[PDB]
Amino acid sequence: EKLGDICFSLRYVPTAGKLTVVILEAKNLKKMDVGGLSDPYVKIHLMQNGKRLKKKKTTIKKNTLNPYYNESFSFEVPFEQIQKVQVVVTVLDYDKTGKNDAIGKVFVGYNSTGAELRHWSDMLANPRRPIAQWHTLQVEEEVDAMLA
Repeated sequence: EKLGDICFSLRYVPTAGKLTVVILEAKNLKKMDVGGLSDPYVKIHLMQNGKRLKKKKTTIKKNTLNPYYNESFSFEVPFEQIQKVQVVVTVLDYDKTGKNDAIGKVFVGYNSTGAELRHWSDMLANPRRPIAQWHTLQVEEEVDAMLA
């Protein structure tokens, strides 16, 4: 079972030092509780130098593998810092009791790779322009090793 895909936009405003992440949609999500309900939400972490700086999260959508969010989040990242930060995007399954299991995650920014690096580079190259892209979710074990 594939993990699924996440669509989000990035926008950077250098003068104000404002980084905006809009969580748009996820699709094809893996069903986490077999025979149960899939209730996805998205977490965003801002990191620098391997440290978690800020956490935000979306609302929870109920009983879907294809949630639509369209929820915007902004971070204060000055222009002398933006090239060294990471933005981690994780889709999780909400449960009222018990740890919420991650479906998968991706990150953009410093040390990112592939399409995530291209997305981030496009944001940096085009101040003030929102750039939306899809990304394939990856198992947390692998992304977390990159981020540690």
